[PDB]
Amino acid sequence: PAFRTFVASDWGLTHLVVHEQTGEVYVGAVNRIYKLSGNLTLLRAHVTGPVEDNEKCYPPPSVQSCPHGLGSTDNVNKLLLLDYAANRLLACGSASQGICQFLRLDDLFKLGEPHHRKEHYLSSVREAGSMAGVLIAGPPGQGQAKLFVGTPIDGKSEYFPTLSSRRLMANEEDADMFGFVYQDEFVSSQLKIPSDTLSKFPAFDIYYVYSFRSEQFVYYLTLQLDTQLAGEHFFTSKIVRLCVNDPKFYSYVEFPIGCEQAGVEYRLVQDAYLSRPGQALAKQLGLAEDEEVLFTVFAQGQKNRVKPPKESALCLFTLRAIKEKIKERIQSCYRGEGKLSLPWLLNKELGCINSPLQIDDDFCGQDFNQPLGGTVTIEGTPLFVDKEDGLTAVAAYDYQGRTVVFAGTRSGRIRKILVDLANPSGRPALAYESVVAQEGNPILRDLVLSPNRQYLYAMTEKQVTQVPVESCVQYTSCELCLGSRDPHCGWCVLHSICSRQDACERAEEPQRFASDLLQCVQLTVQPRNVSVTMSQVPLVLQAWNVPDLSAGVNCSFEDFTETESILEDGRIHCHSPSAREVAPITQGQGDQRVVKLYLKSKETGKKFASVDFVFYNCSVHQSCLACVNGSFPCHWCKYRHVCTNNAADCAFLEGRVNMSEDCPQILPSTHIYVPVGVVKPITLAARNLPQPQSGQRGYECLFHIPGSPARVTALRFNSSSLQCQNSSYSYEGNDVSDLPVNLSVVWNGNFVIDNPQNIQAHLYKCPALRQSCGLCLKADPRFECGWCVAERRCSLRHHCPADSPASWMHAHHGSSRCTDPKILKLSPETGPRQGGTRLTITGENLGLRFEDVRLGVHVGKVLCSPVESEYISAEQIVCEIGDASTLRAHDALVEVCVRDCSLHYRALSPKRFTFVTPTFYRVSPSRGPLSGGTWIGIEGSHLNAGSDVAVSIGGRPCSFSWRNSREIRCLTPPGHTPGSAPIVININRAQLSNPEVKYNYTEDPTILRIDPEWSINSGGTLLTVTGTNLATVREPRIRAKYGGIERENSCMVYNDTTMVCRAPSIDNPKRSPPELGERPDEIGFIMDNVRTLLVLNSSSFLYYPDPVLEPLSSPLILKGRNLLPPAPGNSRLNYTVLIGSTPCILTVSETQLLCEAPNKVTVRAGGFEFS
Ligand SMILES: *[C@@H]1O[C@H](CO)[C@@H](O[C@@H]2O[C@H](CO)[C@@H](O[C@@H]3O[C@H](CO[C@H]4O[C@H](CO[C@H]5O[C@H](CO)[C@@H](O)[C@H](O)[C@@H]5O)[C@@H](O)[C@H](O[C@H]5O[C@H](CO)[C@@H](O)[C@H](O)[C@@H]5O)[C@@H]4O)[C@@H](O)[C@H](O[C@H]4O[C@H](CO)[C@@H](O)[C@H](O)[C@@H]4O)[C@@H]3O)[C@H](O)[C@H]2NC(C)=O)[C@H](O)[C@H]1NC(C)=O
Ligand SMILES: *[C@@H]1O[C@H](CO)[C@@H](O[C@@H]2O[C@H](CO)[C@@H](O[C@@H]3O[C@H](CO[C@H]4O[C@H](CO[C@H]5O[C@H](CO)[C@@H](O)[C@H](O)[C@@H]5O)[C@@H](O)[C@H](O[C@H]5O[C@H](CO)[C@@H](O)[C@H](O)[C@@H]5O)[C@@H]4O)[C@@H](O)[C@H](O[C@H]4O[C@H](CO)[C@@H](O)[C@H](O)[C@@H]4O)[C@@H]3O)[C@H](O)[C@H]2NC(C)=O)[C@H](O)[C@H]1NC(C)=O
Ligand SMILES: *[C@H]1O[C@H](CO)[C@@H](O[C@@H]2O[C@H](CO)[C@@H](O[C@@H]3O[C@H](CO[C@H]4O[C@H](CO[C@H]5O[C@H](CO)[C@@H](O)[C@H](O)[C@@H]5O)[C@@H](O)[C@H](O[C@H]5O[C@H](CO)[C@@H](O)[C@H](O)[C@@H]5O)[C@@H]4O)[C@@H](O)[C@H](O[C@H]4O[C@H](CO)[C@@H](O)[C@H](O)[C@@H]4O)[C@@H]3O)[C@H](O)[C@H]2NC(C)=O)[C@H](O)[C@H]1NC(C)=O
Ligand SMILES: *[C@@H]1O[C@H](CO)[C@@H](O[C@@H]2O[C@H](CO)[C@@H](O[C@@H]3O[C@H](CO[C@H]4O[C@H](CO)[C@@H](O)[C@H](O[C@H]5O[C@H](CO)[C@@H](O)[C@H](O)[C@@H]5O)[C@@H]4O)[C@@H](O)[C@H](O[C@H]4O[C@H](CO)[C@@H](O)[C@H](O)[C@@H]4O)[C@@H]3O)[C@H](O)[C@H]2NC(C)=O)[C@H](O)[C@H]1NC(C)=O
Ligand SMILES: *[C@@H]1O[C@H](CO)[C@@H](O[C@@H]2O[C@H](CO)[C@@H](O[C@@H]3O[C@H](CO[C@H]4O[C@H](CO)[C@@H](O)[C@H](O[C@H]5O[C@H](CO)[C@@H](O)[C@H](O)[C@@H]5O)[C@@H]4O)[C@@H](O)[C@H](O[C@H]4O[C@H](CO)[C@@H](O)[C@H](O)[C@@H]4O)[C@@H]3O)[C@H](O)[C@H]2NC(C)=O)[C@H](O)[C@H]1NC(C)=O
Ligand SMILES: *[C@@H]1O[C@H](CO)[C@@H](O[C@@H]2O[C@H](CO)[C@@H](O[C@@H]3O[C@H](CO)[C@@H](O)[C@H](O[C@H]4O[C@H](CO)[C@@H](O)[C@H](O)[C@@H]4O)[C@@H]3O)[C@H](O)[C@H]2NC(C)=O)[C@H](O)[C@H]1NC(C)=O
Ligand SMILES: *[C@@H]1O[C@H](CO)[C@@H](O[C@@H]2O[C@H](CO)[C@@H](O[C@@H]3O[C@H](CO)[C@@H](O)[C@H](O[C@H]4O[C@H](CO)[C@@H](O)[C@H](O)[C@@H]4O)[C@@H]3O)[C@H](O)[C@H]2NC(C)=O)[C@H](O)[C@H]1NC(C)=O
Ligand SMILES: *[C@@H]1O[C@H](CO)[C@@H](O[C@@H]2O[C@H](CO)[C@@H](O[C@@H]3O[C@H](CO)[C@@H](O)[C@H](O)[C@@H]3O)[C@H](O)[C@H]2NC(C)=O)[C@H](O)[C@H]1NC(C)=O
Ligand SMILES: *[C@@H]1O[C@H](CO)[C@@H](O)[C@H](O)[C@H]1NC(C)=O
Repeated sequence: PAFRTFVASDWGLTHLVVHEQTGEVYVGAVNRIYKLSGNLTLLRAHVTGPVEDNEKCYPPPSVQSCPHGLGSTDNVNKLLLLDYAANRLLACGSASQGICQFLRLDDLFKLGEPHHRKEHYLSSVREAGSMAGVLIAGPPGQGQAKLFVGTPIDGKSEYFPTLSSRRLMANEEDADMFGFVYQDEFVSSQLKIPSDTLSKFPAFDIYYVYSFRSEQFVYYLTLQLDTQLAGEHFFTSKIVRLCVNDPKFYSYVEFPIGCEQAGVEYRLVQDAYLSRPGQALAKQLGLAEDEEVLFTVFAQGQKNRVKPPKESALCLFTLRAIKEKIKERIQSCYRGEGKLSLPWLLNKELGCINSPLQIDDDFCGQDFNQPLGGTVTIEGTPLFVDKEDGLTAVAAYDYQGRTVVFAGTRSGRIRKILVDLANPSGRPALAYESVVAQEGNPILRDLVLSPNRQYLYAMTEKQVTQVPVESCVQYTSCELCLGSRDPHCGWCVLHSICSRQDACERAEEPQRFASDLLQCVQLTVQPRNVSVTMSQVPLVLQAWNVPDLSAGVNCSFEDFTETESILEDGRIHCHSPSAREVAPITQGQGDQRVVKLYLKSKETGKKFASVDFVFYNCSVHQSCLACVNGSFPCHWCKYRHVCTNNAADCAFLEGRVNMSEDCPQILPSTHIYVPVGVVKPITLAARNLPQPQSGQRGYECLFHIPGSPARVTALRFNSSSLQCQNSSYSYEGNDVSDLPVNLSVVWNGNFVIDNPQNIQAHLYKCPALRQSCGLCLKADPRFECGWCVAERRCSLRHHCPADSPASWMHAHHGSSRCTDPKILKLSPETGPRQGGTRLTITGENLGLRFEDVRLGVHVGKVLCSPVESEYISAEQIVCEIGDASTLRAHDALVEVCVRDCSLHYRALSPKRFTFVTPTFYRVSPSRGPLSGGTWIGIEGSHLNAGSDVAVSIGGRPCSFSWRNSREIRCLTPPGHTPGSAPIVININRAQLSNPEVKYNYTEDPTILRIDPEWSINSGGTLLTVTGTNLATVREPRIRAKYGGIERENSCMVYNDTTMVCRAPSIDNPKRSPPELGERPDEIGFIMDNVRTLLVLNSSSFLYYPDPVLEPLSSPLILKGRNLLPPAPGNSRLNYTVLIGSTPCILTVSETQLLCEAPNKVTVRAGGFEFS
């Protein structure tokens, strides 16, 4: 399927609304207002735009001449409101001091556009969506239609009211339009900004986000400025209310609003949506049917209303609960308690006047204690929190009780949330996510469900998108359908599709529609496994949770065949396909084919229920073991040497194998030893070896040697023993002494007998791997291979002459001392005098038992105790050296005495082991942060000695890296308390100290300010960073996370407080920063192990896009977009235009580059380059 869509050809869009009768969609935009069909085809386009004008001008040029220069500017649709009563559309713009338009409902015919009087002007403000309001009407002749409307003011306090109650006459040409409901010289149905409050706080302003009529009132969710929170701008999100029938404006109330999630504040409204909850949420939230509810979206903190944070939270307010907070607050001021507390309105705080009254929800305000504020900020019930992708918009609706919530994202995605706090579940769960403008066009607050409530029109900066509330057809299986949980979806069993109740034909009937996973179709077949050779087999089918199929059913194994079935009891009876049909499937897939046997219903003609059905083919098994000891019923024919399902297909009666133990198989004996180049027979045992029959040859042994494969014919003595005949074997290499070889026993040329234990023949050569007595007697007693004195080499008795009765020596049981031990080399060459070192000696002709080498090892005089486990016989001894403090020598040769220190049986090391006492004198940072993670460089002498090393700062262990004669490098642990700390290094049994060389733990550095608060996509600009203890980190660097990519860059420390840093590149071909600017996912600094500095919560650092540049005595002029960003303060890019190597003196402008040239051209700005 494809998502129905309307694209914004030229400009940005601002507002959308749906006509409750027609389903026509009206769309407010900059310079345009469109009418669209339900499926988003363009129906009519109104030009409202580019108008010659100027914001500074009061009454706009039409009425009076203005001395300020005029220019063609864009007219932003600020507001849009459906007036069904007068068959039209209020289409309120800007850029004319905010004059309002009336477009006729069905053709967009301008009925009127009043702009003579001062009330016809709404606000200079050119910002979209900072305005809102509601249209409310009575019948013609009675109290006429009124408009309640909030807008920002931009400091034009005396020109416009922020909130107003205005008149809507039936004639659009009538001059009375947008006049106040009741005007007096004392009090008018409007609320102005006081001049005193603008003098005190310079640019205070009220931005109106959402607005709705409820019962008899009118609410507004608003954003205001710092007035008890001159300084900087911080915003407070509040609710406002009025009685509809209060011309005096005395009912005004104003409570701060937000919500908290695990100690994180969310105080900035982005959107809201009044709705119903339906039976579900209502009940367990404790409400009556017609009781209302308010879904909202808030961003984290109270910072940057112009560009809020990603961190966003969807909260909830029951209107009964806000009504109680307002009633509770009024029944409180009418007790005379405290002040009114409304900073921006009343600068000098007037007091609450006590009085006896019946305080009701019907209370519409009175003369004294007047317009009043709120102290207790109203907290909301949180539902879902996005941390990587900011929520932007919301809607909700009642579906068959269950409450579905819709949530726009900064990405251009919509979430479909069942709110389940009042529902059984642990917390409200996301059901589904969907895509609109994937590239990252944010969704806008104006997000309306259709009248039929089948779709949801989702608006972006650049496109409207008809997203269906229900799209269950994406669900392929009963198990996934009812698994998604998004409540519109059910499994329409007989159609085998997923959709709503009203879409499944005959759903009302028994078992025809499934709503809980337990209703899903469950199927089983009695003969699950059927052989390829069988045909038309009777199968019984048990199925549960299925409607009456007396309509008829067919069995289809897949889209290959289809057999008719008859019904009896609670079971279905159909037949397997014919052999003629079965094999066309199984051909190719060999061993077996699992196939999804369906049921095709006669009523629908769609497959719905399935099972795993197995088609097994015995024949493809090419050994007895696979055939019988497999998973299936298969018979093996000893004599034909073929696997098949039919007993009769076997050679004859006494050659059928049905049991795995009766297989023709080779049994193991104690290992098959085969010397190279020696004539030997190889007797084998086995079981049930076949008597070769008519036209069948005898047995052979085939040896799979990569060098040479030998074919030797054999004799089968009985059903249980074989023997390959006298022959010699070889391999070409002399590289490995012991080579195990795969052997296959064949008869009649190609019939290979089964080898389960996979018995091998070991071809051994008397050593091509061992030129030392110790190595030979080390190897198997099986080989018979032994060491022969005279030759100075090792071979069997067979291959070595007996000149003496004891000239050939073999390790009898290992009780064989071995001559002329030799040491090749030993590791650690140096060691500490205290000992404890593990000496690692590697020789060639050592002793064959441990208990003879133990006590034999010595380092000069020093007794060395050898280790059992780490000792590899006659190749290697691992030995632990004892205390060498008392030794006079500085270095000594190593000695091994095999068992006795006999004159021929002693070895002495070619180079000698050295004793030292390592010392240290300096550390190369002597200071570091308390969190630790500092790269320490301990300088000294003999530091590479011994085996183990352990460095302890304050008793706590250092993470070791590498060791040297002169240096030890390790990474510091966290310190307990800041200040001087002892450094203890222990090498084996030597523990060396120095109280003159200490390590000073410092208080963790802090980051305060980065100065410019921005950079470009490729980075590379200077950043003037300030903080504390910055000299205590030697190599600090900046870190930034943009999208799925993390990047780093260098810093240069100057003071303990100052640092210059080069901004990190975020160059991503997936995302590019917008012209407006964008915060990174994360920004911080890498400073050792101080991890709180890796991620900066309070940071407002922005990233702008890299410059766009156009290629091919008079000066150089280089044109292009994005040359200068809208940045705070002075701070701009240090551009340098160069020619081969020579820089020029240039003046930089927003679209052009004014270099100067005397007549290969490169432009640089930070880490950016272009030609
Ligand atoms: C269940 O599975 C079985 C087995 O997997 C399968 O039966 C196979 O059916 C296909 C037909 O599509 C056969 O494949 C074709 O074979 C053509 C020639 O067959 C000759 O060679 C056979 C192979 O001998 C090998 O196997 C034996 C024993 O393991 C081994 O000792 C040998 O060394 C050798 O490797 C041989 O079995 C066969 O003799 C059969 O037929 C006679 C007469 O009916 C019967 O008496 C025997 O008992 C025996 O069953 C015969 O001599 C060949 O033309 C063709 O090859 C061409 O096409 C391919 C692919 O395009 C090209 O790559 C190639 O270059 C050729 O141009 C093709 O391979 C296959 O031989 C059957 N398998 C067997 C064991 O016979 C069925 O799908 C399933 N059974 C059912 C009932 O559905
Ligand atoms: C051809 O088929 C055969 C036979 O089916 C198959 O044989 C396997 O051989 C390996 C050896 O390589 C066996 O591994 C051994 O396991 C020994 C313990 O066996 C007991 O426990 C088994 C596992 O118990 C779990 O699973 C079962 C069933 O799922 C469950 O009931 C239990 O609760 C538990 O979760 C169990 O399978 C087994 O029961 C078998 O035998 C009985 C009696 O015949 C029969 O009733 C069952 O039907 C079933 O076949 C039994 O209860 C373990 O002790 C052993 O290690 C020792 O023995 C060796 C040799 O004696 C010593 O050298 C060694 O030092 C140890 O002392 C070994 O690890 C494996 O269990 C066999 N598998 C089966 C299914 O029987 C081959 O794999 C097949 N070969 C080929 C080439 O296809
Ligand atoms: C440790 O070392 C560091 C430096 O390594 C040091 O930090 C600087 O210290 C020096 C003095 O030693 C200060 O420089 C003085 O600035 C005086 C005027 O200040 C104005 O101009 C500043 C510099 O402009 C440069 O940088 C900007 C931005 O990068 C750039 O656009 C320009 O092109 C230009 O190159 C400017 O930063 C500063 O703005 C500060 O103040 C505002 C508002 O209060 C604040 O919001 C900012 O955050 C910012 O801090 C301001 O506009 C100037 O008069 C003075 O010149 C005298 O001294 C020189 C040399 O001794 C004499 O030759 C001359 O006759 C003058 O008497 C000098 O240039 C600089 O302000 C510090 N930097 C910062 C960021 O604070 C630490 O102080 C050192 N610690 C010590 C000394 O213990
Ligand atoms: C291929 O397709 C076939 C479909 O027919 C599948 O065969 C079925 O396998 C399952 C197990 O894999 C069997 O369930 C078991 O049933 C036994 C009781 O068996 C007795 O009753 C059977 C039905 O009433 C009957 O068919 C049996 O008779 C057979 O055996 C005789 C003698 O060998 C033979 O002559 C006949 O021809 C029959 O073949 C027999 O009297 C039951 O004891 C099992 O429970 C045990 O195991 C479980 C799990 O470990 C354990 O929890 C219990 O405690 C208990 O120990 C088990 O339920 C089923 O009976 C088979 N159906 C038939 C018709 O034989 C087969 O699975 C498919 N093959 C593969 C590889 O998938
Ligand atoms: C281990 O590491 C710690 C931390 O690095 C060391 O402590 C630091 O010592 C340095 C020496 O280089 C100090 O700098 C000097 O500060 C003194 C005056 O110190 C006073 O002022 C400080 C800054 O305003 C202030 O932080 C101090 O207060 C601390 O102590 C109290 C009480 O214990 C505590 O309650 C506080 O919380 C503070 O922690 C203190 O009142 C000054 O004389 C020096 O000035 C010289 O240099 C300047 C500039 O060049 C020059 O103009 C002058 O003429 C003069 O020559 C110098 O600034 C630093 O303040 C200490 N930092 C911390 C965090 O304590 C500690 O010494 C190390 N141990 C060892 C054994 O070396
Ligand atoms: C404007 O939007 C409207 C709806 O808001 C829309 O017109 C509708 O199109 C649908 C199909 O997209 C039509 O619904 C049909 O109703 C008839 C019964 O009269 C059925 O026969 C149709 O069934 C067919 O289609 C099924 C699903 O694809 C098939 O399974 C089946 O085999 C049939 O072929 C179908 O349910 C309907 O006619 C109108 N709606 C109304 C109220 O008339 C249209 O897409 C948009 N039009 C424009 C000009 O933009
Ligand atoms: C449920 O199962 C039943 C029985 O298993 C099954 O009945 C089948 O119906 C089709 C007709 O749709 C029969 O096929 C016909 O057979 C004649 C010969 O007698 C053929 O000449 C025809 O084949 C032509 O048409 C085909 C399809 O267009 C072409 O592929 C082909 O090239 C020919 O031109 C004709 O289709 C078939 O014989 C029976 N099946 C059996 C096993 O007899 C039916 O499909 C199912 N019932 C229902 C109501 O769906
Ligand atoms: C000597 O014989 C050995 C053992 O028989 C051979 O090594 C291994 O042979 C087995 C066959 O039993 C291979 O195992 C296979 O594994 C896959 C797993 O995906 C499985 O699907 C197959 O059914 C099969 O069991 C295994 O690949 C193979 N080992 C290696 C490393 O390839 C060996 O090939 C023989 N030596 C020589 C030199 O041929
Ligand atoms: C060869 O084998 C036969 C029979 O096993 C035996 O008599 C003879 O000793 C063997 N010959 C040699 C040279 O090993």
